[PDB]
Amino acid sequence: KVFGRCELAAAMKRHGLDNYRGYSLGNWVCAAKFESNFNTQATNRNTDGSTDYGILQINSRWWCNDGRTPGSRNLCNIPCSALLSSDITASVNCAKKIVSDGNGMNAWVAWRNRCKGTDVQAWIRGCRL
Ligand SMILES: [Cl-]
Ligand SMILES: [Cl-]
Ligand SMILES: [Cl-]
Ligand SMILES: [Cl-]
Ligand SMILES: [Co+2]
Ligand code: NA
Repeated sequence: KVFGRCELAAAMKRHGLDNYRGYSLGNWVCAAKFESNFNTQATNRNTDGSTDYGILQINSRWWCNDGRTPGSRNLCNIPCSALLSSDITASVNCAKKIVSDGNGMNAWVAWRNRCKGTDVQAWIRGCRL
């Protein structure tokens, strides 16, 4: 599923991301934009052989099982395919674990490079939520 901007913001708020670990909703929307272009089915192979899955491009090296990432972990206790669902619950729940892991949203390089410090509120502007 490719979400619209405001549709994703609303879904993210419903699932508890607004101000989660202090990160306003716009931060999460911005991260998803640059990670996946709001597409739940997005997958991208990483140089290390792991793969990123879903709207927040969660990586198989640590967070989910895809059966093809040697020496990796599955800290969210989910098949990586669960992260590709039109329902974002699994991605949100796993993202909550990631953002709690110590480095906050810097865990997403795209957030650090393209969202951090910018006017992230613009991502939820005009939305009914
Ligand atoms: Cl957009
Ligand atoms: Cl915001
Ligand atoms: Cl594996
Ligand atoms: Cl933080
Ligand atoms: Co990535
Ligand atoms: Na894994």
